[PDB]
Amino acid sequence: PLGLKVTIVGLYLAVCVGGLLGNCLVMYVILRHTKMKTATNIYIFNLALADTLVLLTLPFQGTDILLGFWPFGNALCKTVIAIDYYNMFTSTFTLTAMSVDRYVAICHPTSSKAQAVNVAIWALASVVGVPVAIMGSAQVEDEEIECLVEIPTPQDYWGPVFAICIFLFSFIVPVLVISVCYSLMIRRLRGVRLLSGSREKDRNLRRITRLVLVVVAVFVGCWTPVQVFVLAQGLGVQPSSETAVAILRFCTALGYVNSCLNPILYAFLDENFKACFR
Amino acid sequence: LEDNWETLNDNLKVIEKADNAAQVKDALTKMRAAALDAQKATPPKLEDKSPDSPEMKDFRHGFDILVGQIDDALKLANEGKVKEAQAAAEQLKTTRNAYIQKYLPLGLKVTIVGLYLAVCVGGLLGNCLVMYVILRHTKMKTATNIYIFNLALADTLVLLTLPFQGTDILLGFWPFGNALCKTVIAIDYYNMFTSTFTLTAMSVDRYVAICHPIRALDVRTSSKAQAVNVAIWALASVVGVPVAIMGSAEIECLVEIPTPQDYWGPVFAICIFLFSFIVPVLVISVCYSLMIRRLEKDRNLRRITRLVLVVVAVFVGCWTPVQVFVLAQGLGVQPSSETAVAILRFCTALGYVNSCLNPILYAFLDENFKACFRKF
Ligand SMILES: O=C(NCCCN1CCC2(CC1)OCc1ccccc12)[C@H]1CCCN1Cc1ccccc1
Ligand SMILES: O=C(NCCCN1CCC2(CC1)OCc1ccccc12)[C@H]1CCCN1Cc1ccccc1
Ligand SMILES: CCCCCCCC/C=C\CCCCCCCC(=O)O
Repeated sequence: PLGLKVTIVGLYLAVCVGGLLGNCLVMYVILRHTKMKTATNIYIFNLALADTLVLLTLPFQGTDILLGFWPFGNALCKTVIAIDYYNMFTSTFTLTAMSVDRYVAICHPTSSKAQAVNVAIWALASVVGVPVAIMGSAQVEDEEIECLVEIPTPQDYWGPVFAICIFLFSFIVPVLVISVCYSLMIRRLRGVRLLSGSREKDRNLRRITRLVLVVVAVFVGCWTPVQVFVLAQGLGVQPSSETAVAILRFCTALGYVNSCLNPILYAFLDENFKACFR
Repeated sequence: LEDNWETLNDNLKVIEKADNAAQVKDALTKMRAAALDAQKATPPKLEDKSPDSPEMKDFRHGFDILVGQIDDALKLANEGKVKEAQAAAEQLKTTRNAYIQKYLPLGLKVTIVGLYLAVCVGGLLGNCLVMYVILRHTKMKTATNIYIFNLALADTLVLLTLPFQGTDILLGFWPFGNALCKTVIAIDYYNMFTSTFTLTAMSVDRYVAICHPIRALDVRTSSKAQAVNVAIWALASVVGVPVAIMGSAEIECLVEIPTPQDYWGPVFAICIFLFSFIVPVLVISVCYSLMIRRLEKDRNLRRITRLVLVVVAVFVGCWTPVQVFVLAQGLGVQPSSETAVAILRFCTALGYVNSCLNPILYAFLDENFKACFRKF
């Protein structure tokens, strides 16, 4: 309703301000402040960059929720939709990369290469990003103009097709790989007390590995409700009650909250980052 | 006690290996003090019994008779008859195997295995029969039946493992190696997750039919239900494959918890509990609850809805005891009595009985299925 969406928007504004502050701060620290351009941080940079982009759209999406329509035209409609998908894909793919990086460190004890991967990650993402941007538009159909992605005819076929594919390749499979990485660490680590190197430097590996795992946990936690719902919507399951809509609005919000959460996680679970703040 | 037990073995083998009376008299000494420090201890098997219960009292008695022979063996050694003191060691090894060993059944596990064999045969027959009927026999590929197909498929896989698990129970170890160990563990988890997730999907499907009778026709196409099954096996693998990797194989088939176990134990224990069982069931509850408030031949809708609910009920009924126990095991609560183990073995069995139950439910509560089973 009128007051419950004000809640949603106020929530966005909060996420927006804190998010940009946090992520921009992170990007700065890694970029110029210090030579802490490590494999993991270059991937973290990639996450912050993505979060930044999507955070910039909350002000726009926020007004659409209030007005009940899209008053920014087509150009910005396509722009927003692209980012939204770019966000999801670059996030998971980057997390996966970070996970493999971790596993390599643990079992096989450069930033340039991590930088290369980020490129490949944005290259893969665009395979869905650009296409969706083209398909997306703001179409005054009946009653109201609105921003959305157009599903080809018949929708009863392509709906499920894109619904399933995007579910698997944007979320499940990446998460699946991530699981394998950590599972393999587990079997490797067993029997490794202060082993595989020297005491002084091991805690970092453990601490940096612990970091990557929490970020993944937190991400998966924030975007799973939305992923399933969106999946269901693709199959034709549509919400038609105030409560249904509300829950959806909040789970969509809950996902966007993930963007501003990362910086705080780095602050609490990463010594180096914890130092550059205060 | 497991410590003292080995302190007795090494000092029992040092005896008849010795070439000096001093090594014997010394070994018998070490061996004696251990029998006393082990007589006071308590075996795991009887950590739930009183210090004066027959089972417990007759465990400290085994250590009396034993110690008595170690005292005797020492008199021979002191009297100078050192050679026939070694002879007394072969006499001890006997006392060790008969009285105290068992404290570290045959016919009740035969029951368990025979139970598996029964569930296995009937299960496969029932489910395979179901998959056939839906697959080829008829164009009864409805949204609900495509989900039922998914359940049967899962039941089929897990049913195939009962023959294998059944022998492990008999032999008391896993004789099939690692490859099959990993394979079996995966299925077992795949089963649990695929089952609940499918039931949830079926429940939502039902709710949609009840509340959206207009848009359900286009929505509850089998093609879409087919797509869901794919997503269900995709979600399941997020735990299935990882567990397969962690799983491996006296020697036994089990999943390895990372160090420290006192932390990760509860972590996986709680997460698997919530996401494999509770949350799915929670959603299901919402679906029916919403039907309640909302509520030609709608008899089908009612009958098909009634069906889904019974299948859920029966499933939850069969897997709740195990879910809680397994949850408790994750928190460190371990069974250490014959009764404890037995109850666990049967509750684990009870779960596997659920696999063969479904086909019968369809036969009794579904007209269409009830008709084709008459054919065969
Ligand atoms: O709907 C809107 N916002 C919410 C978008 C939420 N997104 C949906 C897409 C997202 C991530 C979360 O869903 C799961 C998933 C898996 C893989 C990639 C991307 C996704 C409308 C109304 C307001 C502005 N407008 C933006 C928009 C329009 C059409 C399509 C997307 C966004
Ligand atoms: O232990 C065994 N069988 C019983 C397996 C019972 N499982 C335990 C796990 C299960 C499902 C039921 O319970 C809770 C739960 C929550 C979520 C998913 C799956 C589960 C051993 C002994 C001999 C055969 N062998 C098979 C096996 C070994 C290790 C792991 C699984 C199976
Ligand atoms: C979260 C920040 C909230 C900002 C509130 C936005 C206020 C918008 C008020 C009036 C906009 C009306 C737009 C009508 C234009 C319709 C035609 C068109 O958009 O091309």
